[PDB]
Amino acid sequence: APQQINDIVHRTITPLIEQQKIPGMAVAVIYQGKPYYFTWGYADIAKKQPVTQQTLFELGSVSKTFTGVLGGDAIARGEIKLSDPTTKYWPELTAKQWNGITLLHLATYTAGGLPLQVPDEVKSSSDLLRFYQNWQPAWAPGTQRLYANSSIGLFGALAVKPSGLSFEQAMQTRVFQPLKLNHTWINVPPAEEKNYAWGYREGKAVHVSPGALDAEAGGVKSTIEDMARWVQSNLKPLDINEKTLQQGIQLAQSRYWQTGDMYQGLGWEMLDWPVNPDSIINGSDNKIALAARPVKAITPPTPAVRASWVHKTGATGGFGSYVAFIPEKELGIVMLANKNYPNPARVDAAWQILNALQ
Repeated sequence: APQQINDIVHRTITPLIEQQKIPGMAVAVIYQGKPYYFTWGYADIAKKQPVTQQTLFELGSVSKTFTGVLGGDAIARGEIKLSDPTTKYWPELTAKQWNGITLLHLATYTAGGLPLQVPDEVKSSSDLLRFYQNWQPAWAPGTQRLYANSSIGLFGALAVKPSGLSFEQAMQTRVFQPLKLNHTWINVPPAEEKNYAWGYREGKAVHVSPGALDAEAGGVKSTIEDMARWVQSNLKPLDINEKTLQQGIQLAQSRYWQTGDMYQGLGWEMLDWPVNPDSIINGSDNKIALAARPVKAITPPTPAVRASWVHKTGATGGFGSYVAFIPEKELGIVMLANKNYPNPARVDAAWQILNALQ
């Protein structure tokens, strides 16, 4: 791995692992259409299994990027429009508050205060309906961003209705397979369990226990290799064979809303390049990325801006992920760890590395 990459990667990631006390970590640096991989520590501490390029990590909310891109491809197929009312794909949703709530709203956390989580109480088809019927908006549509799984998760479930496929099936056949993401899963099959890292919360081995719409909101598990390929795909969408998937990626990186220096895409979030690390570093915490924020509509949305920092953070109980890339430099990074550690740290480290390579 070229002197410039090797130097900066090892200088940056080692101290992080030590200070955050991460049991196992994998990293990919994408540099001019080539991935370079790095691994440290353990996927399973008790059985002394190392991290490899075949270790599966829980992506958590980095899964929203796949959801955003699958929705994007549904639009490009002319199956859905972001401008369509939610009501058109869930007619039972009759309550008056849903009238001007569009698929765009759902996809971008701007429906008017949909809650962060679907209640654990929700278990059936009709349970979930009651939940969305009885939800009471704090705000009119398209005025405030509140980060929410109940919002983009519903977008996920609806965006695949006209196909007739289940969400997992649509994701597998329209996104995973065409991009050769052969070790990326919503449900990990028994054959891959040996590669499935344990996450660590308070020194305890844990795996995520999905409730309603977690598949759509945070249920993807992937390897460092498939994640680099996913980053490559997002960096250069026009090199992609399947026409709608190519469009779908581009649509996921369009800028629909602005809040501060941040622009909301489908799943992805973007800033203008070059950026102030401090602008990103303090745009993620338990009270920053999970805050109510007024948005300005971008009228009409800017299509994918090559001069951007495109990124997403994600976590589960036992895991912590980060992905970032800059299309104009053919550069990006993925960071997968089996401990949920502080977002600012993740961004700090990603920043150090890509800045020096660019």
